[PDB]
Amino acid sequence: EDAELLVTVRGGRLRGIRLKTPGGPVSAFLGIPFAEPPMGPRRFLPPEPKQPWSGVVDATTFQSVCYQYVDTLYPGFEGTEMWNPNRELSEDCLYLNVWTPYPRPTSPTPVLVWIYGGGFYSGASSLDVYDGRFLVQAERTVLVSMNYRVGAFGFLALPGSREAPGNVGLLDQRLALQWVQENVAAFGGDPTSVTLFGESAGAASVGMHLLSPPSRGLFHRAVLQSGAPNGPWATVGMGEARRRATQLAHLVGCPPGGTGGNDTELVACLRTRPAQVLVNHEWHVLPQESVFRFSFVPVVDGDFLSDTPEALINAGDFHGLQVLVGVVKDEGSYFLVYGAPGFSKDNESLISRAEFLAGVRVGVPQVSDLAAEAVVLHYTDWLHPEDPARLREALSDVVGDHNVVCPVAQLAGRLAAQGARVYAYVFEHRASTLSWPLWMGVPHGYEIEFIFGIPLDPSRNYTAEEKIFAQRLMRYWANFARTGDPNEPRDPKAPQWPPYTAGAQQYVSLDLRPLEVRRGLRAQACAFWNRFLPKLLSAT
Amino acid sequence: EDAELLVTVRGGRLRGIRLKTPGGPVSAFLGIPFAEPPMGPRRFLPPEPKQPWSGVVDATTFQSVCYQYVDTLYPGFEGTEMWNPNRELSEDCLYLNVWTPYPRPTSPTPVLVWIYGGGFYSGASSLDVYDGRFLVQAERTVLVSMNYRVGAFGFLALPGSREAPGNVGLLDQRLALQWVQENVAAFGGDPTSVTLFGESAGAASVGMHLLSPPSRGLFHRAVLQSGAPNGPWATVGMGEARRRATQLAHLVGCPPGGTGGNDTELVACLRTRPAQVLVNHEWHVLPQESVFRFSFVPVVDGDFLSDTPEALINAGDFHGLQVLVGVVKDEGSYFLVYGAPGFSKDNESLISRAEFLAGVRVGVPQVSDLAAEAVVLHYTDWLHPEDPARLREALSDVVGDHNVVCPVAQLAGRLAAQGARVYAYVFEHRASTLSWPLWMGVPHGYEIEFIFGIPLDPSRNYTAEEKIFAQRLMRYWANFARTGDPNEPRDPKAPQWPPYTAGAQQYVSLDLRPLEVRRGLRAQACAFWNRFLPKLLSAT
Ligand SMILES: O=C(/C=N/O)NCCN1CCCCCC1
Ligand SMILES: O=C(/C=N/O)NCCN1CCCCCC1
Repeated sequence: EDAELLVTVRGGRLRGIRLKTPGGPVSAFLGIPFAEPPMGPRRFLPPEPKQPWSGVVDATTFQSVCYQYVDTLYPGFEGTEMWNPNRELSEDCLYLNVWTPYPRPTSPTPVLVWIYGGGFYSGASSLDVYDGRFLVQAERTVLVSMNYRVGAFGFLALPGSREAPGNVGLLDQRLALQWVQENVAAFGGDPTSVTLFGESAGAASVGMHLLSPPSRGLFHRAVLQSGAPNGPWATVGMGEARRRATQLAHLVGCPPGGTGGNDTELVACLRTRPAQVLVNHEWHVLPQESVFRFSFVPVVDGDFLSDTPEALINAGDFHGLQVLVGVVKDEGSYFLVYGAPGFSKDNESLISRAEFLAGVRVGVPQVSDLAAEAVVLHYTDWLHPEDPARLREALSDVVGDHNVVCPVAQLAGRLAAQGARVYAYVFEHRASTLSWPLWMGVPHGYEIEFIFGIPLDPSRNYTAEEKIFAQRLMRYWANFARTGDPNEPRDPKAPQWPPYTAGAQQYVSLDLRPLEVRRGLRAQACAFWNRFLPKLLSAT
Repeated sequence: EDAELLVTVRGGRLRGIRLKTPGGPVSAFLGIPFAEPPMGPRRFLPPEPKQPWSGVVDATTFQSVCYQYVDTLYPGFEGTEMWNPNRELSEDCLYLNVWTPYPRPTSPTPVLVWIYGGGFYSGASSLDVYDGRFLVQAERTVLVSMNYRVGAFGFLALPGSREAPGNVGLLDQRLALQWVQENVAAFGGDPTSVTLFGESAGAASVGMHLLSPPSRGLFHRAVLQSGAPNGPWATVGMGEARRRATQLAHLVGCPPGGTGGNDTELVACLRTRPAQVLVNHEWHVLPQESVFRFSFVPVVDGDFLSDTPEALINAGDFHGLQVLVGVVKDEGSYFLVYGAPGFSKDNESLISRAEFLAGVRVGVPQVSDLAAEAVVLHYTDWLHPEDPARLREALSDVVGDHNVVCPVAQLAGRLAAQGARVYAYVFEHRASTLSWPLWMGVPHGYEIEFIFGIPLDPSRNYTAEEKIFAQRLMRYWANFARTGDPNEPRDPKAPQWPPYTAGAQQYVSLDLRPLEVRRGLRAQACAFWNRFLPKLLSAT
């Protein structure tokens, strides 16, 4: 028995497992309970710390996935099932994982903490694409990842009430960060050098931890990949959250007709239902037909977020803060086969103009007809207003800029102009083993496998260039975790990555070619979303 | 005694004059009266045909310029003096000029008819830049140019009244075209092949003759240079025309204190005033501070224009029509020193961001604050929003696209898609002798000297390539006048000028280099002015 696979934390003793990489072994501790199981009367309630245990808890395999919707549109398809749960579903899912270098670092090592995405309705830390054995081996970093409640179990909010306050999924993440502060030293990690990084909804969660004072003291750096807390999908108002929670109760027979009314009777009725029943009606509470819109998301209630994310970003003071942000080349292409007319992943999706005009109302839901015409004006090539290929790329840009690129650019500009050191990138490499159609280019979420060094897996069919490219990316992320600067501290041969400023707006392109400096994260398109359209919506 | 300088027309006999060109002599008949002098009780009235005369009218020099405002901002400056009157001012100004080749053509020759511009408030056919001796000698065509009343004397309108019906300046042009149909054969001209061409307000006049049935049968081809009848400056409503006419009457003491102010007594009071007194208050009736806006323009009253030029262009049948339209490279740069803050012709006019935002309200007058925001959104380089050089060219584009380029492109597209054969150009050569500052580029109106072959003047310091360039353009304009096709019908080696279509939107660039085919007359910018902005103004 290896002595390094046995670690004592504040709650008790753990037994880890040993993972193999082509470059050496890594010690992993998968399935550490950091909270009491939020079951029965604890559903919709904030998490409670895990009570100390007797004996040796087995931490050799991933624990259960939180209850969530499962994508079944394309059975057996790799592009969709890689995000589906790989463990059985259960409300007893609040567990975290710790990948530590081996031999265990004798000196405090910076810590990376991963928060998965999934529109706040799905995701799991046990996915193969989030395997941190290659990143920990190649860069000798301590990597931590947790599970948090998604869907109604994590973000159903009846504002004002104590039985369903909302944002408990964000509190699950906060408790996992407190666990890192109190226990990551036992694994060789430095609790004074904690870097959060997440993608999509995980990136939005990272941004909300920066804007929440109680969470701000639990970390020191932030990485937001293809997401931001100020996105049109990341938050919801108190009134809309109450309507969505009330309809979900109605769809499952709550309250029993006709007795019931207040939130105490409504949540009590919701707690008597099998968790699967609540999942089966989640997508039936959205207000309209749309893409990139989710039912139960963080609510702006004044507690976890004293104001809207946009308000907190503008009024924020971010001195002494290092942030790394970026997007992929084709942020919106993936979402078009989930609602936009004329689109299919199994053909070329060469839509007509009538389908393009209809798709704008799906990609930009709940806006006036005049606002839709302003969108069509900006995203139409009026020399080729009928070309199906250009219209396909246009609608992809409409969804990507509205939901990802411009919310991130707005955040990156305000952060750098208010004391924060910011670095920006654009991921432009399409994996050679990508199963999605070619017209989608570099879809949303397909830089993650290169950040985690998945091409180093010998059982996979990546090329030799993608292996070297993956190692260069892991260097960038690890250097930012250690020094707050993605550049090599001393290497002068490698081209440099300049910070992102509100004026120069410099970023770099990440692909097989060396670094290339560019200016402006779609300055022309994002000026429409961030500056003009809000004024157009004010004057209805 | 040259017998070719004596010609008899329907009204009487004339004596012409021989003009010298480096390639040969030309016969000219300058100062032919085509209408009774609109003086005294004839002020503001439609023109009457010139009564027949006894003897030989002398036609050896230009007649008087119609009463008009004189630009005196820069005394002695060639850039402004070249457009000022070069003969004495008088209301007795309705005279036309005929240049005919020598020896006089024994065969019917196609006729070019020039209509000068000047915002309908100025201009004259006697200007040196409109000299037709070079175009007539080089291409052996017949050129005719007329004078028409400008300002209040030609376009003061009290709609519904009979003393000042309006558009009488347009009727002066129509009468001159009826004169060409009845007398151009005496000069060797073909009345069955008449091609109109004009610039700025003259181009807008040619467009209004296309949309007026009584004028349409007097010509067969049209050329519109840097102007169109659907421009925001070329027409005015009945209510606004009445307000401007009433305000001008008030400024000159009409009606007297205690006198009724009906249309009969108001115009009667205006007729007793000296012509210069009316000119001295012309610029004091415009609604607000602006550029490219003129006080007395053609009125839409249902007579000369049965509907707005936009309505007539859309619902028009143009089969059997060849049009040649085009613009210069920097249409709006010249108007900026006439009202835009921070601009001066004697410095670099490196305006600030605040001066750019203020100039937008001067260049686009009477639009909502939201409409101005959309203009700033489209014409701001959000990667360099404060660069003074880019702001200068941006405001130049705002004035040029809003007043010239986009009104012309909209007309060229509707004509081609409704039966007319259309050719489009963009003039991109800046004259070597241009006195305006360099930052203005190719200003409004500075292709005329090349169309009329002015570089061939030995007394002027043009370069040898501009001389050959002027001969190319005179060949283009003559070929279009003869055959309706500017391309050489005998040389397939030379680059071809493809017709302008609503789909391909092809045009050619006119400079010292050979023809270059391009697509789209600022399609992105003109989609804002022609499509989105009207929808914004309706929703206010
Ligand atoms: O977020 C959505 C939107 N579906 O319409 N689907 C889940 C797919 N994503 C794709 C990559 C982001 C990480 C979670 C998995
Ligand atoms: O048309 C204007 C507008 N002034 O603000 N000014 C007269 C100058 N133009 C020069 C170019 C068009 C030919 C007529 C005379």
